[PDB]
Amino acid sequence: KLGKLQYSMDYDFQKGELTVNVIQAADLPGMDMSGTSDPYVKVYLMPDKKKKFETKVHRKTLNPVFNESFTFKNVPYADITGKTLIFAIYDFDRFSKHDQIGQVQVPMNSIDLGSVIEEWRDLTSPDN
Repeated sequence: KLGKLQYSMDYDFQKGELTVNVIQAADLPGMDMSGTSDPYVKVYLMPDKKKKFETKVHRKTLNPVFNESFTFKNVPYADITGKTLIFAIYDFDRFSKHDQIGQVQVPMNSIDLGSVIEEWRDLTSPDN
């Protein structure tokens, strides 16, 4: 039970731009020994991790409301179809490598890019 992420997506064919709205997460686990987390979301398209976005860090909350919008530029249709959108949720730490809470993967060929997509998705297990 890793929590849930709510997001929306809007693809503009004329401009070759993908807008991703990271809305909120709910029911995240407390990562440290006192049961708290400092979550933020990293968003990037794979295979090309040359452009990544990261939300602000929300201190000490398991139900952060991010309300942040990011726009991937220079993604014409021919290039975007083979990519996968990754939402990676991390627990911020001042001193050491940040632990990943979980992730959401959205293959771009598995959705309708002609509609505004808004949905909740369960987090799946982190890498490692």
